[PDB]
Amino acid sequence: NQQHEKAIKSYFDEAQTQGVIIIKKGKNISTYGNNLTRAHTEYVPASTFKMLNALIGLENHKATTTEIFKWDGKKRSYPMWEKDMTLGDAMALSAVPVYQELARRTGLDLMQKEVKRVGFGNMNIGTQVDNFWLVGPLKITPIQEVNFADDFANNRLPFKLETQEEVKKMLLIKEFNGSKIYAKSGWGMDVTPQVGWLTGWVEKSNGEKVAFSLNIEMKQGMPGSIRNEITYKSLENLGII
Repeated sequence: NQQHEKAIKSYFDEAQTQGVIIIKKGKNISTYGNNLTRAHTEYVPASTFKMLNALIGLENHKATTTEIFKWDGKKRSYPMWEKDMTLGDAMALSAVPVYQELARRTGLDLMQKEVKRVGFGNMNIGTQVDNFWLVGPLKITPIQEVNFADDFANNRLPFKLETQEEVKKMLLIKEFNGSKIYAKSGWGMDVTPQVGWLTGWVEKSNGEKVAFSLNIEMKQGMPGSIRNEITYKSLENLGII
């Protein structure tokens, strides 16, 4: 344990920021990093919330996986997003306007009841249905995120199995020789300090799943790819990949 703890701490120190990565193997949770107090600190979920937004919208018949969300011509933050696309396309791009459209279909009352029912973070979505995961009031700790990811990996979230499978398919980001990474990034740019997330699980070819949640402070000039770099170095050190 001491050797893994020192090595994983060193990956955050090398990144010149403060962070944790939580690992869930079976019944056991482990916390690593260079500022362990982050593990029980609440942060906005940022785009990690897209996982739950998608589950809620599909379960309640507000969308399907083949539906095309049309661009309405309004200016978006990235020209790439100014196109028609599916929920899965938008998941991979973190295209917030598509997920705002979905959230508005669900509506405030149903969204709040669902977030409370799932027990996600502090469970408060407030009164602004289309930005609550970006700026608050909804906040969640890294340990809460890893437990969400662990449930999702094992089809234990309180949604139909088919709904969980549909959203899982939107989250494949990488494969290492038979080991697949299902994860969602987040970057809260409208809070201070900024928060970076990568939450998901490793799915091994034998069916085993290991959930993880990386949480870091994003610094000025720091690349988004640092989230993946720290995560993969940590998973490799632990022998998970």
